[PDB]
Amino acid sequence: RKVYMDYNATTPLEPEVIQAVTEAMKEAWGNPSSSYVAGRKAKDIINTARASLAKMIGGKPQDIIFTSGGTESNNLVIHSTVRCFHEQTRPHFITCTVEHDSIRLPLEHLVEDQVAEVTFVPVSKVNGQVEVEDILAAVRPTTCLVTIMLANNETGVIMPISEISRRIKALNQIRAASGLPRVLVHTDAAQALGKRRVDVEDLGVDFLTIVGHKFYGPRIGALYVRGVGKLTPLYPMLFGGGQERNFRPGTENTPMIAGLGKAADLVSENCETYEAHMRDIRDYLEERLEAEFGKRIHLNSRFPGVERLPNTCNFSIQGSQLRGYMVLAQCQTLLASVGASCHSDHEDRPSPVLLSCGIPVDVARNAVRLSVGRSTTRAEVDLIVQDLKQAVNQLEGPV
Amino acid sequence: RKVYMDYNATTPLEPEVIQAVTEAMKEAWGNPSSSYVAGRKAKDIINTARASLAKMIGGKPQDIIFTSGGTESNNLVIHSTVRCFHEQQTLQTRPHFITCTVEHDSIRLPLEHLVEDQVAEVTFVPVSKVNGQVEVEDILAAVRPTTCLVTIMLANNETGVIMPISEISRRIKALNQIRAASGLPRVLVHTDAAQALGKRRVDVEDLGVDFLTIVGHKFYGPRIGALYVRGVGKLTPLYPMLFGGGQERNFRPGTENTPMIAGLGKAADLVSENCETYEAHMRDIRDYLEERLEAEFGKRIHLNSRFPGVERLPNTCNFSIQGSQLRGYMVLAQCQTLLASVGASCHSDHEDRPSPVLLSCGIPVDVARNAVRLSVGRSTTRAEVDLIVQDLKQAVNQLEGPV
Ligand SMILES: *Cc1c(COP(=O)(O)O)cnc(C)c1O
Ligand SMILES: *Cc1c(COP(=O)(O)O)cnc(C)c1O
Repeated sequence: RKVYMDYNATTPLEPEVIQAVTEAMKEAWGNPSSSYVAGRKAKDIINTARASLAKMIGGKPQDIIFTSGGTESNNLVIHSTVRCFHEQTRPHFITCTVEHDSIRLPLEHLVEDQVAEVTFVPVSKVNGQVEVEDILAAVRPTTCLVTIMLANNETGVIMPISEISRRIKALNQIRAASGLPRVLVHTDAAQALGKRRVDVEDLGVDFLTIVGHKFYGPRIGALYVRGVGKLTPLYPMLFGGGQERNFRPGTENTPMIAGLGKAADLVSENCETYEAHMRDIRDYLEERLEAEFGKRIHLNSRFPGVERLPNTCNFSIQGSQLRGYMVLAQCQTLLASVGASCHSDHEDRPSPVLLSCGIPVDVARNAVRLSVGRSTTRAEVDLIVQDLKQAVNQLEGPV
Repeated sequence: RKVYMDYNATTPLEPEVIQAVTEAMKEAWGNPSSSYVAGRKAKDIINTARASLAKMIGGKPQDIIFTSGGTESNNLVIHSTVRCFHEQQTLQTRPHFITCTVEHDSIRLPLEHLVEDQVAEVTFVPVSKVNGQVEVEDILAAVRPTTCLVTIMLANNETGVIMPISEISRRIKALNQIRAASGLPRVLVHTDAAQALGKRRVDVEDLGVDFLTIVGHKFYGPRIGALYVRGVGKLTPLYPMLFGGGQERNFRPGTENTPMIAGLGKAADLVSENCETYEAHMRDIRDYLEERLEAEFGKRIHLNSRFPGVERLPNTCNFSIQGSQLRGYMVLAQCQTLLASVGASCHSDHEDRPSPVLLSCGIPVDVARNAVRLSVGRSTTRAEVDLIVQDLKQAVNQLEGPV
């Protein structure tokens, strides 16, 4: 046995989800657009999953659009916002400096191409959180969208989405006084789902990104769009056959949708359970890491007075020989990462997100991200703490 | 009890494909970008599938980019072309595209959108009203100084007619030498091969194309797809529509759907190993079907997939039985065994407007209004053909009988 502690990179599929995908491949294989029963059958599994996703986040079914994953969902909100601005001088966006590559790069690309302007608001180097005032201060007459991740994938810090939406709703009243349209709010909730409750009315957002493989579901995803086509405009990236009410054309992937729906049902039924278990194992892990390493360890996810994911513990051990990727190379049991899985090609570099959060360069170079899951046990925490002790001995030696 | 004859709309998964998706879900669930053995094993399934797709089309693994399906592949080539024309100019005004009038919605609509938004110009070349085929000389005659992409489907989904892709590529290759001499941009060629894969040999060296769309669910694979780009990064550029984590060499970012890719690769392996058997089986069944339809309906039937001098898919038989009461959707509604369609699946929401594709092909409206598309598959038998010819006779009688 290896001990997996990289659930923020991806999650295995729950057996009920594997079953739903398999059943659908075999039994609901018809084109969902087809007029005969074989078609109507797959369409029913898709409608049921649409309702499952909406229930998971406290929304309505018609507010859910299925996509190929979180990258597409995030690019779609951004693309749609540009088109909306042109159907209403460049559109302006507000986001923060620790967003996932699928929010940061499409925005950097719009800037390079001179299509839009973007303020990448820095996060507080004190609490690793973006500050609401900095967002509000960045609004311009051409600002069209605020996009801020619900939870950070490397630190686990929760951003104040609710407060941002509330304050942006107020500003929107005054903006209308000057005939200016509304600033909308999107949150990338990839890392919050199945780890803490997510409710769109509580968050106040107009768009929200859902990523299946972060909550034991298949590698597809969706986009919540508040009262889509009525309350909130959505302009497509793709053109074709009319599926997803023309917001996302292409023959629907029924099996993946069935599994995302089943995965969503498990989050609706058990989210608090998953949360409590993750918290229990993560706090135990931090207790053990401090007990074994003392003043040599730094807990990079424990920013003062801010909420954080229940399962995440990003940490560093003091020492020149303890660069994160070298510590993990020496471990024999633990499976973890030094940052985003998609950043695995530059692991010898300190995480720019940790740098953005005010973590010193020498501390960031040594960072390892442990993210626990629904099955993780205290016996497993003990095994990887022991593994980390031997790895640190091999590299830094005794101190 | 039912007999499926709508394989051009979608195909069931072969058992081996299902097994491949299922094992991959259980055993290769790791993030392919991860630096530990869990992530390297999924990357390996992904690598093997990429070679499977390349072998199926006569190409090389590095020239295959996984996508979410045919719609994305098609939209991606069009988007990349716009970006490419612009990068070339900057590095040095609207790009021009040539297509035909019977393409799938995922090629026609993105192009129409480009014209509405004044981003590109596009010539929608009409197919021949004699042979339902777009003609090489008409495509060549539509070439402009700013033409940069010709995109023509290899096979039409409604009629089954094969377009002259190889000759189009050969003629464009000769034309490109003349454009280079004067400094004009080269014209690239893409073919949407959705309906040809698994039904006839598809070889990119024979076809001469620069891009080719692959759609899994048309060849008994999962609902994802791929895009072939010739010599990507060396002979042909590919500018992404999506931005993110670096997957698919940044041409198509996002964590890879390993199970779907596994299924797609296994589906491609079956095509590579058995395409000739599938093709010949389909042709025998479809030709028996046309014989039987003519034997039963005589001069009342019109075979709409029998154009002169052109090749067609081996499994497709679009037909109309004459009569005011035999509109396609009405015939199928009375059928008790046959499962087929009146046109493409995505046009199901307007089963009563006579097919624009058939009208473009010269089929008169009285015949087009009554068209039904039968498309047979790997498992279809001659006995099943007889069951549905009987089903059709019964349906026709109900429709024309007492009130
Ligand atoms: C099926 C098909 C496609 C792809 O459509 P999807 O709904 O994305 O699977 C593209 N072109 C043709 C001609 C097709 O038949
Ligand atoms: C996983 C994740 C995504 C989605 O990435 P994909 O590779 O498309 O699954 C988006 N945002 C965040 C914060 C994530 O952690």
